[PDB]
Amino acid sequence: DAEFRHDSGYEVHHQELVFFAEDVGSNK
Repeated sequence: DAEFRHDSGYEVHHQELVFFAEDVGSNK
């Protein structure tokens, strides 16, 4: 996401945290 599903159209908190988890590794 650029900026429309982060701070301009929420992020659901179902997918954003997934890629974020994958960013960390698997959110530890």
